[PDB]
Amino acid sequence: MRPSLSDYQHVASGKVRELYRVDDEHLLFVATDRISAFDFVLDTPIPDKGRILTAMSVFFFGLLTVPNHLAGPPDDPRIPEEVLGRALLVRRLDMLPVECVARGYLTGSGLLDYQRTGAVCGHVLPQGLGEASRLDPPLFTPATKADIGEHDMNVDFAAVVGLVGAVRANQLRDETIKIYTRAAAHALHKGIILADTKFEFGVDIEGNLVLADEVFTPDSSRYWDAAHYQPGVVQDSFDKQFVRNWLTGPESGWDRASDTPPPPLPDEVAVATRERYIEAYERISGLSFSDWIGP
Ligand SMILES: N#Cc1c(N)ncnc1-c1cnn(Cc2ccc(F)c(F)c2)c1
Repeated sequence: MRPSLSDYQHVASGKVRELYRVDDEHLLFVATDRISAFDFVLDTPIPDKGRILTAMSVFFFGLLTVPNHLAGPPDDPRIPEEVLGRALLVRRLDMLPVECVARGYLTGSGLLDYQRTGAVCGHVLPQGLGEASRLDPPLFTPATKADIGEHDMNVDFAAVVGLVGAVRANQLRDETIKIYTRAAAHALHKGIILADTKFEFGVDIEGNLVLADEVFTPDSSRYWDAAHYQPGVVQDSFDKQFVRNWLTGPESGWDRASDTPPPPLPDEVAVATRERYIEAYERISGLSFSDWIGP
């Protein structure tokens, strides 16, 4: 019999994830079905989103050769029935206070920083780049978390050194670019561009660097359709563009500039969005989501 979630202590919540204490050395990492758009957590959950993204993350952990925080199988008996398929048993680490970001393409705050200063996180880039420009090699563009409502703050390598030490900072940079490069090449082979990605790392008892949280999900990474990649314009979000289009379209009744909470999504948009998550997962993993564990 699986334990109840209420047997564990809630220790953290994010926009679309939760974290629980299992015992002194283990946590339960939980993905929810909530979806964020335009910095709002939407009223409408996406069915199976937590399970699909957990399946995605498990696939990528398996693809990468680096140490990670997984501490048991996806069906580990310590996982409650209620979150089965969308929760992982992980080992407790001393987390490093750095959002480790790799960018293979120039968009978002990376693009904005470049347009303002000609540089991103200390990297002075060539002139003449623009929206969705390819970056070669990929850039380590670290960030720090700010207050609850605020976006992460982009910082340079010196700031990372100041946070975790000189040798550790080099390690974070090197590993972030190495595993991004591997995952991005794999995804592109399958027809999906991973334009960028965000990791957190922790340290175990022996001082080893360990990859944590969720990895290479559409929440942690921008997924683009490679078949429609067109430098110079904003790329469609592989997973969220239906949601985005409806909210900012003539049927929502919502003004994005209002900064007021957006309305609930049409059921049809939520179902279509679920289909996009499954498509992305099955294309990248080569597996069937129908085989992924659930309640
Ligand atoms: N993963 C992991 C982990 C670990 N293996 N050992 C120690 N601490 C962490 C840990 C602590 N915070 N976070 C970020 C995070 C995740 C999920 C949430 F819901 C959330 F609010 C905040 C990760």
